[PDB]
Amino acid sequence: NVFDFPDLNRFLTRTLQVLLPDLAAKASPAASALIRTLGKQLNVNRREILINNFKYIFSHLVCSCSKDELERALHYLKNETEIELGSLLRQDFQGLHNELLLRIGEHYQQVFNGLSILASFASIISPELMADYLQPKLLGILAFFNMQLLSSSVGIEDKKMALNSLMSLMKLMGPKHVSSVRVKMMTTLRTGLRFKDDFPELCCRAWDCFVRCLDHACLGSLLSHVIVALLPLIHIQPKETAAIFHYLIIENRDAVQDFLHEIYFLPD
Repeated sequence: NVFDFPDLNRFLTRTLQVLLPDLAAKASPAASALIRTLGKQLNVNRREILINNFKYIFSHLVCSCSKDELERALHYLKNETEIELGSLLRQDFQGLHNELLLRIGEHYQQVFNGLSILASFASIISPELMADYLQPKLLGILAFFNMQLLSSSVGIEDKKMALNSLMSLMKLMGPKHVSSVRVKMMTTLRTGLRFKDDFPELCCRAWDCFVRCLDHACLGSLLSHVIVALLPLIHIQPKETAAIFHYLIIENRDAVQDFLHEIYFLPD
């Protein structure tokens, strides 16, 4: 009522997406009773609601919890859902990894541990091994990030967090994975530009990564759209856009032999 949600059950619908993770983080018998109460109010079973919100549940768990408490809550949730937690996580093949890569910008190391537990159940802390275990999901993960940037349900602060997470993810992917996913990465960076009305330098750093950290050879087939998109960012502010353009032009000039002349649109 203080928030004036349309329906109290709609307020519960919105709030649960984050409350269920904290309810599991408490892992108390009172928490189980409260989950049953919510399922009654939402007219759903206490076992299925947990399996459904397990994405955000495990996400917040790996985001903030202790390993012993993590295992405690895992066993508690398995018993409450009446199914093996490993099987549920298997049923959550990509949705969980999505939220993990969304929370990486907040807790790099915590989500590194979570992905290590993501890979242990998927069958592991080496960064290259982690990237290779995540290299398959990339396109789908990029699509999830893009949809998150697109959704009106998430705030602009959540969008900035997702952008930072995407920056860290592009850093972790390495030049091979980045070069492989360049097209979808460029689509998602265009989405970031579409949202860059308020977080300009954030998207600018994202582009600095997608340019400098990106492959050095195959720059120009993509440098076309890179300049086309960065055109709006320069007008907002030129501080880092100038350095981005310099790295694109000056540094990779030899590998920008023809694509340089191909790009005749340039601001002042």
